[PDB]
Amino acid sequence: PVQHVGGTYTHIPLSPRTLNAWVKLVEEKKFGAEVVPGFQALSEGCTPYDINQMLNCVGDHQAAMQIIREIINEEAAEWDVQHPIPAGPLPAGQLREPRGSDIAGTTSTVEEQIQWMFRPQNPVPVGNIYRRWIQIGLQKCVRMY
Amino acid sequence: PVQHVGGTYTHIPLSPRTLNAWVKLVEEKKFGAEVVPGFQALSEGCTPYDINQMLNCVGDHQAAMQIIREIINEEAAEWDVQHPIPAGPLPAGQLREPRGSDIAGTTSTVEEQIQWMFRPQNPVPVGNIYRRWIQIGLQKCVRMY
Repeated sequence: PVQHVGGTYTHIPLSPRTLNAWVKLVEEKKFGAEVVPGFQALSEGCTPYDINQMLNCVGDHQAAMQIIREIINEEAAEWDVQHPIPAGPLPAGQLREPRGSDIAGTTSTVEEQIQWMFRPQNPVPVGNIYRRWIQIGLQKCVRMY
Repeated sequence: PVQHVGGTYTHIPLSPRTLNAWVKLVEEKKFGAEVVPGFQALSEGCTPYDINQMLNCVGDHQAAMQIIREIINEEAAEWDVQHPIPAGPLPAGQLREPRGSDIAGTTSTVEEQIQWMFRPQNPVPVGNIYRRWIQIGLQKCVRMY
């Protein structure tokens, strides 16, 4: 999550209580139907950095990471297909529009993620887009497990 | 739940995201299959006070609340019958053994609940015994809804 203190938006991590709650939620029936709303509530206000921490937390469930990974690449490829990258201009020292991999938090830092989410000039809610990609992945975990 | 810092055992509330997760879980299929797994998992480590915080969140489902009330009542009564307590509640100074409603958090404080759970000479798992009564209620709500 993110918090504003003196014209400065800053990262605050998910508390251990919450990460711990999510792990429990997941291990309870092993991707039971409950993980989907559970995840939507526990990831409210999150940056991609924070969602990747949530997933790292259950990473010993390799079979679900793989289902989730597959959809992330599926949705990130689609994203790139629907967000070309325009032929400049873009000024050295100025932050790129995000690609499907910046949204997933693979090629971007938490700080860049906060800059897209809260910039006044067409923010891009990268954390909320990513959550949509994970949800679909979670829904598949539930149907294939 | 309970944090152990400084040889003194202290209440740590459920994180707000945990509580919202509970609600989403409940309101997802209106007391659907998930609430029981969801309950078990998110209620881990709680005092009855916390279990009651969870319940106050979904308090506007009076119908399920009522089903839960019957159960707590059935169970709190059999607790009292199976722990006679002699004529006539003397008492003393040292904290009373829990009655059916100290377990339900009605006639007790979190400090008192933490006191039963952690005292070294015969602890009493009040949070968990109470979890057990809320699951039977929830199991009933799923059957009844």
